[PDB]
Amino acid sequence: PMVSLAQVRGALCGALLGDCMGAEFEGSDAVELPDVLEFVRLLEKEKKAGTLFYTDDTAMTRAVIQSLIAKPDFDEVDMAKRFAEEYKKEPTRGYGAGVVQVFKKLLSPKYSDVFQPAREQFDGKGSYGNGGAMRVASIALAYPNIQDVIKFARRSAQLTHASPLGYNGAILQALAVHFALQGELKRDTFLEQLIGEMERIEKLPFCSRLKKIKEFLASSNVPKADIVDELGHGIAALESVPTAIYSFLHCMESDPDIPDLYNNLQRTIIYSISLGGDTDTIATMAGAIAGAYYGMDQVTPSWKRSCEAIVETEESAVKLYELYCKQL
Ligand SMILES: CO[C@H]1O[C@H](COP(=O)(O)OP(=O)(O)OC[C@H]2O[C@@H](n3cnc4c(N)ncnc43)[C@H](O)[C@@H]2O)[C@@H](O)[C@H]1O
Ligand SMILES: [Mg+2]
Ligand SMILES: [Mg+2]
Repeated sequence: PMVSLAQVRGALCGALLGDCMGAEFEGSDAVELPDVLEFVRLLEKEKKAGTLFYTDDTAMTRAVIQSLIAKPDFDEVDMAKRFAEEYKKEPTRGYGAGVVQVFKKLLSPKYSDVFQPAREQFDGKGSYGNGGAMRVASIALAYPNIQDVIKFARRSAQLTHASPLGYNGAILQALAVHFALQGELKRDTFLEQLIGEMERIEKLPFCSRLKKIKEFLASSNVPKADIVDELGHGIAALESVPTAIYSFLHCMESDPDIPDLYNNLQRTIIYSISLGGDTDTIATMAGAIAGAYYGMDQVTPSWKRSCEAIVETEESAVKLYELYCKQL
């Protein structure tokens, strides 16, 4: 049962890789698997280290981590402060057009309720973007109890994403990492775990997305086009978090298009990015799930050395592991 440092480090490094590599194709509407496979080859031969920069996905991931270390019992005010101060420090990391206002509002003295800026988004409807899920992995790595994972995924997500679609997307991504983490579950048990939890929480949309995943996994050679059409590859959590989960699950086996000299974590990241659209966020999420599942053994030296801040990430993984051991 017990989660290893290799799993915590794997998840965080998987998350970093997915963001840094996915970022190179973000928003390019026609992205082809051939471009990704050529990208990876170039990457492996780069002489200089640290050439791939992380984006807001990692900036927000680090703020989550720093809040949990400072306030292990979960302090949404501390976390809110860290999101806003990181934005203020490095505003060009690639934040969504909507979420900038929450950070600007949190930095002002006008709000005492840290959830209120998020409540105000889109004419009071709140954001359904995937920004809550892109950064949420560390909750499942820090809190062994699945209920803490659910409630803290929601509250952390709700700092910016007040639509149920946003925060239920965050809960689902946290759950996927949570269940990926405990053992090496089989595809069917993992999905059964996920379908069961989301039924309770719903996020209805996400539940039926999980059903579509079951169907797809029961087929072979499903074209990208069917996955993009049915699961999505968009900015919305509904159109990215299930897609991240599918990429992970699919790449548990050989994909005929990806050379099988790439390991599962590499395949997952490669496959994820090939879906196009919001490539940095879908890959960071799929990479977190795969990293938690397969661990650091599949985070290869040549891949990880190419990301900005890999060392700080590895360090932060050690501190997350120590805080996971404190909760046991
Ligand atoms: C560079 O890629 C970055 O954006 C990705 C997402 O990040 P985010 O979710 O943190 O940001 P935001 O909360 O701003 O929602 C993002 C955008 O979704 C749209 N939108 C959402 N709900 C909406 C709603 N109810 N009505 C109308 N429009 C809505 C808006 O166009 C909004 O501007 C991530 O991959 C990140 O790095
Ligand atoms: Mg990004
Ligand atoms: Mg993005």
